[PDB]
Amino acid sequence: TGGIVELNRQLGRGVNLGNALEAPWEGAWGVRLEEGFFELIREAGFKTIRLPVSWTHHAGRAAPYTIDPAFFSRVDWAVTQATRRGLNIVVNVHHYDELNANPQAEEARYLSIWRQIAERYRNQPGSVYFELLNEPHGRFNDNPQLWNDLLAKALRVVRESNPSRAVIVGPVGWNSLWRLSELRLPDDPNLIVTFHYYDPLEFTHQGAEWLNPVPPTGVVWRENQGAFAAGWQNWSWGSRVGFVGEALEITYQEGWAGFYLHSDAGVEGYDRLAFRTSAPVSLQVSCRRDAPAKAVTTSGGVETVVNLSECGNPSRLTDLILQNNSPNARAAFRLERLELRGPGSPLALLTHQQNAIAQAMEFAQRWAEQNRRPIFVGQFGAYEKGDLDSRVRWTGAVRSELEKRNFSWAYWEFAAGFGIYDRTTRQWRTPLLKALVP
Repeated sequence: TGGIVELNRQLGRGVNLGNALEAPWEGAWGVRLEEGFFELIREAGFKTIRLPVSWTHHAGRAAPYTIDPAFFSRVDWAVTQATRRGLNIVVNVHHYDELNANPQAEEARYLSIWRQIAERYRNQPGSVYFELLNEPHGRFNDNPQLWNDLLAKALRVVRESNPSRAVIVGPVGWNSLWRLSELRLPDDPNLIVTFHYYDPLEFTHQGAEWLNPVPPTGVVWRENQGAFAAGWQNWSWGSRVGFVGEALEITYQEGWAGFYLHSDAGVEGYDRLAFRTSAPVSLQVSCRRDAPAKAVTTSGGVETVVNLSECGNPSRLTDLILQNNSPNARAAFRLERLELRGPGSPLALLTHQQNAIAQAMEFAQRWAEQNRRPIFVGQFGAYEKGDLDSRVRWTGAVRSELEKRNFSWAYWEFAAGFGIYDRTTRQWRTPLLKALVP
């Protein structure tokens, strides 16, 4: 055949049947599967269903951890409805609180679950894909090597009965592309690498009721909006930090407040930090956590440059802090420029939203090309609390960059809160669907 590259290409455009079998039981989170869903998805031009399945509530707590035959039968049914409509289907292990909380303790039960799944579907055609663990987090975030070791063990279990089926594997940080460099894979030739994409979280998860506190809404997304460079998260504290038009406004609202960008990936090869403020600002500059900061005072409209060796001297720059050098709050100012400099080409930390999407997909593609692995972006979507035009813009921009890079993908999700199909009106949410299938 064509190998794993062709299997990934055949994944093509896909959609998640979410809020369904990955809840503790089907319908617990609002979506019960129906046969007509598969037909609608096929008719809308998707080639693939991703089927999130949380198995732990359906398996014995004691060895041999047998999965409920009725639940297994429901997964059988979904596999059948996909296949009979000419769709691919990705079967995963999705939510698994116990495993993320204690990988070592829960390992045997998880591996038994995978052995049951792999043996049960061993004779399915190449249109059926396995996905070892959705979004590893918890202890896996603390020690990524736990996930590297576990995924290798689970892969060996799967390969005992499925010697060549495509197996989808992602990094920790909830399948964050920024943690790809911590992922380590065995030399198995039939692996597809996955990441999920929700940047910027302030927009895609605005109004998320599952968080405490609930993030604010009314966040708009536009290609030309200001943004931080891809992968630099706003970890600021004690401050109002935000783009207003072309300007990054910083209000230090308390003593020692900090403007703080953090990257899970980090960067190498820079030796200086350059920035410019609209007013003279007295700062503590730090580019390495728990390292000594350097005191600097800028002047309005005039660039200041600081050698990284003098404010923490990191080898891999992951944390960048401009801290209010004062026990009191400070009036708002504009950060007009912020860029890293080195022997090579500078890194502008301030950019625009569209370019941030492109930068993220370029980073993933560089990883995938270096490691010679195909890429499937198994989840991306913007929550319904955002205004629809912004969601359409974001969704189409993301899908476009994905396909420009020949990433296969699966939108989150078919129905419910990220949904593209309105089950009440029994109609597609047309502009969002068109963002995915133009």
